[PDB]
Amino acid sequence: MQKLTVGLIGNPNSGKTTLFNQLTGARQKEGIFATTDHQVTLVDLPGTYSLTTISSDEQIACHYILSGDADMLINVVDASNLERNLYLTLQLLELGIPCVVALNMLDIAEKQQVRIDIDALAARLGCPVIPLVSTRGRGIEALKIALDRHQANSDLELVHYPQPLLREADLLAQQMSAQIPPRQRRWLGLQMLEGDIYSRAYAGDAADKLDIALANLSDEIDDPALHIADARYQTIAAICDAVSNTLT
Amino acid sequence: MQKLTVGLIGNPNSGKTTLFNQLTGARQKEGIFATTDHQVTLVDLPGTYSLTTISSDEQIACHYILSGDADMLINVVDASNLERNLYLTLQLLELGIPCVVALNMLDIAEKQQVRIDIDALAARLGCPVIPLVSTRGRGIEALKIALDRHQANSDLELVHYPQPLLREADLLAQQMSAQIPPRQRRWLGLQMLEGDIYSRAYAGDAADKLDIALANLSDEIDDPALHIADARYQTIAAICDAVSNTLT
Amino acid sequence: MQKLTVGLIGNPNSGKTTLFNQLTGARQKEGIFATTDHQVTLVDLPGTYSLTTISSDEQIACHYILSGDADMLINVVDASNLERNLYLTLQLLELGIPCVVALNMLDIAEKQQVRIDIDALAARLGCPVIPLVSTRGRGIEALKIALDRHQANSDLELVHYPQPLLREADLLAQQMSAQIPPRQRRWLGLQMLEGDIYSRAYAGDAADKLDIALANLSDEIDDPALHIADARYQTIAAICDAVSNTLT
Ligand SMILES: Nc1nc2c(ncn2[C@@H]2O[C@H](COP(=O)(O)OP(=O)(O)NP(=O)(O)O)[C@@H](O)[C@H]2O)c(=O)[nH]1
Ligand SMILES: Nc1nc2c(ncn2[C@@H]2O[C@H](COP(=O)(O)OP(=O)(O)NP(=O)(O)O)[C@@H](O)[C@H]2O)c(=O)[nH]1
Ligand SMILES: Nc1nc2c(ncn2[C@@H]2O[C@H](COP(=O)(O)OP(=O)(O)NP(=O)(O)O)[C@@H](O)[C@H]2O)c(=O)[nH]1
Ligand SMILES: [Mg+2]
Ligand SMILES: [Mg+2]
Ligand SMILES: [Mg+2]
Ligand SMILES: [Mg+2]
Repeated sequence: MQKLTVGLIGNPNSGKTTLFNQLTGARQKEGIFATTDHQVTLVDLPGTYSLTTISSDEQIACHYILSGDADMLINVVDASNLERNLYLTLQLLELGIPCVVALNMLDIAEKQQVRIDIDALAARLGCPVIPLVSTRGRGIEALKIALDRHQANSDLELVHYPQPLLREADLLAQQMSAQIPPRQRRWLGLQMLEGDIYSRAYAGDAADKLDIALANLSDEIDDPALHIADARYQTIAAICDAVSNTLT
Repeated sequence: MQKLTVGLIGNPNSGKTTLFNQLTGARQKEGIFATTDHQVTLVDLPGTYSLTTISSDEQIACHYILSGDADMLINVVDASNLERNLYLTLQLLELGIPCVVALNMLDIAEKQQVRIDIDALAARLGCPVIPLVSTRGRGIEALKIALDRHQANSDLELVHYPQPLLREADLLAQQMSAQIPPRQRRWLGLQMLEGDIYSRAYAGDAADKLDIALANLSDEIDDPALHIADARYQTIAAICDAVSNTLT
Repeated sequence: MQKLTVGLIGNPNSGKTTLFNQLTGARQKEGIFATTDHQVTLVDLPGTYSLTTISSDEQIACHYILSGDADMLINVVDASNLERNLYLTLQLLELGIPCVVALNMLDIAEKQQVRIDIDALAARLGCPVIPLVSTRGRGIEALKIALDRHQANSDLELVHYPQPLLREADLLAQQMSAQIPPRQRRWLGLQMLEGDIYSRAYAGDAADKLDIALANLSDEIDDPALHIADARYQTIAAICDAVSNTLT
């Protein structure tokens, strides 16, 4: 037996607490349950649509995610609203924290005639996708196996960012804290280029080494924030069109 | 042209003889037919739900499988009863004998609104899955190509067994016949730990080096037989939920 | 920014010009448009069902393909007639020119109850498959990302040809122009063995080093042309049965 700390992260109303209660066998606050190989400390985090805030029940999950307290995340995704839910999923995968997708509410998806190829999605994301109906306890055993087996997400180029955006993000990834892993550093630097207020606190040579970067791009990109978000949305649409019935 | 000996193995009533008659062009007992690269000697084996018997038209297929007479198996699986049929399939894949899944009765599956992602299943099993309707001769040519191309199953950890169970299975895999390949030895040792009566005959330091093993686990596992079977069933459920419409 | 020359190739009436107009933003003849990384010169080629003619709006596309003018192809495939469209696709993949499948008319496929697993098809073909509805501009952004990311098709044995056919094709691949890459040479040699009239012009030791080859096979294959075509059709049927609802 090894120890694992796992965070439940997902949009508001995606079924995180329901899944929490199922795993921990809660009576009708950290949880603890056993898998085959792990004693898992489980943290139910407040819902969030995104790890980016430009101005402001959480940016609590983000701060929790970046604290290094979690070894792995369970990203709870509502299957009936896939494309909307996948924005947060992509941010987590760009960050590189080991994760498993708990693709929840599949009974609701089925009622609305939504079809998702589970393993196709997993191969596009580079992490396991475990189908669940959390209210029914369906898929929990498979989720527990995936927590014992998953070690690291696949190293995919997920989002296809214009090279000028990555040049200037990577320069910032060179300034900052250096302790903090490269994947996280480039992520922090794109978050900075989007106008995220919380990410400078995690830098090193921190804040407005950003003003040089954001001016180094006027010959190239008009609104970097909009270009970064758009590249993300494009990626998610391409995934949903391939693995789901969303194209038509 | 090379020679191949192929066994047809599957549950009772899965379409083995029908497929046999199609491949051999039998008139309305070993068969022989040509693929592009092989002269195939085909053996129609008696149906079985499982290669485990704790007390007792076959354990004939099992004895045939373990004799080394077959180079490859065609595992004939009834698509309309996937989860039930996959128990035998998993045993064959744990054994490691080269195999191809002939996913038969897909017309019946379709009538009962069963949807199976063929290549997703193949990637989860680690061997080719060839969709058939054997009564219609549909898929036979693709099956023949797969017999020429398939060499070895992928080396996947299929079933996620508690480590104490594998410790004690592997010790037995150390005793026995040593001629007999490691994959087959660990398989024989888990079969022993489940109470299979036929597997001691295939050991070496044979039988009740099992009593030491089965007592070496009372600090850990209550009923090893039940724990092994459950791990298997869990694996199969996880596969069917991902690649089929069984979750909901 | 790098330069790319891309040919649009596909059967008559598969939506090539529609896709051309969408990419180039044509007003209601080469095009030019930007992707993230490339300035793409786009060539709308005349439709063709096949790159083989034994006797004779094109063999223009074939001559264009073999000229080396295109860096990459977009193979425009009508999803509502997959199996028929895939004959040309296979020829292109056997040739080895970098390509992306634009799986078009998916709205029509959906109306006729056709289901295609997009990523399963991509893995069977060894190149990206981008789902489109070209009249709606749906999927164009994902297509543009794929043109920036795709470098080389996967090196799969697609079609399972009787070894005598490949022996004699490869001997011819030894004669010819030697400048011309091995994959293209074997392709030219199978085209010769099928009776293609245009391929001798691209040989070296050219034409009727074919008469020796075609007589070197009477102990083995009756009609090599029919055997080659059949192997191709078999391959396509096997693909469609796995990734589409065509088996039953
Ligand atoms: N039909 C169905 N409903 C579900 C499933 N999972 C959760 N729910 C329902 O969805 C509701 C919201 O679930 P809950 O566990 O509180 O969500 P949460 O994501 O913890 N939301 P919050 O961010 O407000 O904490 C609950 O009524 C629960 O019963 C599911 O798989 N299917
Ligand atoms: N609709 C349909 N029926 C099939 C198909 N394959 C086999 N059958 C039918 O299923 C029945 C049982 O088939 P058979 O070939 O004897 O099965 P077997 O697996 O050899 N059974 P046994 O273990 O008793 O030897 C036969 O009537 C056959 O016609 C299939 O693809 N679709
Ligand atoms: N419903 C639907 N129709 C489409 C789509 N793509 C093209 N079409 C329609 O199909 C017709 C034929 O398209 P077009 O672009 O000329 O095809 P082409 O493959 O260039 N044919 P040609 O070989 O004759 O050049 C046009 O009326 C177009 O509107 C699609 O995704 N869905
Ligand atoms: Mg909650
Ligand atoms: Mg029979
Ligand atoms: Mg699939
Ligand atoms: Mg046209």
